Amino acid sequence: GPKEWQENKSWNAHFTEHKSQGVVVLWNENKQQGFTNNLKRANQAFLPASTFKIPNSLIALDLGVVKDEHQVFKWDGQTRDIATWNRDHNLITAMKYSVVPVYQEFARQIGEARMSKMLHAFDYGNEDISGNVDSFWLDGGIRISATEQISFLRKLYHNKLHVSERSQRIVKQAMLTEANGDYIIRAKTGYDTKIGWWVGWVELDDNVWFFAMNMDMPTSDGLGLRQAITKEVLKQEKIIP
Amino acid sequence: GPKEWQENKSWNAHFTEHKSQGVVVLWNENKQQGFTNNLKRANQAFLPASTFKIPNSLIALDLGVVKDEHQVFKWDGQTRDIATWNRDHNLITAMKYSVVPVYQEFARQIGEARMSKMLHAFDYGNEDISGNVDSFWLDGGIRISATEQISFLRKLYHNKLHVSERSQRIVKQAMLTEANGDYIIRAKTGYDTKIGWWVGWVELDDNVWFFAMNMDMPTSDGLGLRQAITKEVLKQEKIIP
Ligand SMILES: [Cl-]
Repeated sequence: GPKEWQENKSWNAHFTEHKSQGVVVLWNENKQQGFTNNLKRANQAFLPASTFKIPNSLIALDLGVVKDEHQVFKWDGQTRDIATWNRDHNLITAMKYSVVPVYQEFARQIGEARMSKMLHAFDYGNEDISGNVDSFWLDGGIRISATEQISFLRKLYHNKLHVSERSQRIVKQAMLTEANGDYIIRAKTGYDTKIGWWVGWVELDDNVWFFAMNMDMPTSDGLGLRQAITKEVLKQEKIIP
Repeated sequence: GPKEWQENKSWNAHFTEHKSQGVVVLWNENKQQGFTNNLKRANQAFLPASTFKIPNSLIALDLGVVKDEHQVFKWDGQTRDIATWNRDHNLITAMKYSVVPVYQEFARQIGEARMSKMLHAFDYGNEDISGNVDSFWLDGGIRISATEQISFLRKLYHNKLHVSERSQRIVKQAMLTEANGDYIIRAKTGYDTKIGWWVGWVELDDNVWFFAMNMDMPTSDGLGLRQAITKEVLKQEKIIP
């Protein structure tokens, strides 16, 4: 009979088209079935990089470190290399522009003891916060696979994580990336200088498709391939037009 | 001193371009200033038509008539003229397709006493539910102006209405219409066979512009002008590209 996970290697064409290597993982919520071009890489655990902004946001909201999605976190006045980081931000814009320094301040306020306890409650990856509490997701010991990202995102979608419903609703709002009459995408990018991520889901009228992709990213010039390759898979599968 | 409200008649060109007549009202939240092509019509009261799906959804959620945005309202099996109504719906899709029969059922469950009490608590328009409990917003006594729509929507945006924060967040989610890297639109269309409405807001990185427009709508052929004319005003004012 049918399997929980199927391999579709035809999606490899979308990686080889760009001389790139990686994995796309899809989960059809109605059918309770998953699909990927590479089951082994789908289960390989990597640093989450800025995809960690999802759980970090949830913890900061639930503890009151972030009061709501409108609270302003003033620029600290240090000019950094990414121009969009050199301004005031709220939770919405800090997630949109992947503003590391804002989330580093959240993490310090959360603190190591509460961060570790909450990642255990979330069943998040290897739950390991070794390194600094304000950088472990960029250069520390935490590791999560694409299928683990799907599992976490499905709990978030269903308000099943061990934080308040309010915190989960706010973070799902902050994840909003694209919407039109055909679909809604809620997602988060990540990049660690070695691999790039895009994780999230596509809401349709009568189904949800969760996705998690990562790919080798030797330079930042290819960052747009995260979304472009994912969308080629979504188009091939008739999920988006 | 500066003016809270200013008239810009140059926007009339966008109405005359289509041989149409109406009003667009904009509110700049950061500046606390409003703009319209027609101050008189901005403050005249009309049937809300399907824009009433905003308060109707809030009331149904807060009273528990609708449990959440996933609860399914099964099609009653009556084939209606609008094909998208002839299927099962949830709150998200019922708002997207303006599914009148679903909201008529909500209104009957809410009932006259609680509907009247909640519109009073909302300061919604003339607060008058005279007519049929399941059609007064289409052919009964309720009336609201475009400026009153803005005031109501501002309260919703700030979670200041007299229902739970949860109900307000769910309805704001259901209002999602369009999103990209430049803006997010949360809005609701309306149409009563005589007047057309579009009301909602545009979220930018550092500001939000509320809008409410209505226009004479003698035929359904021109329904797309509600968004088209509004977007021409938004583009003229450099709110969207
Ligand atoms: Cl949303």
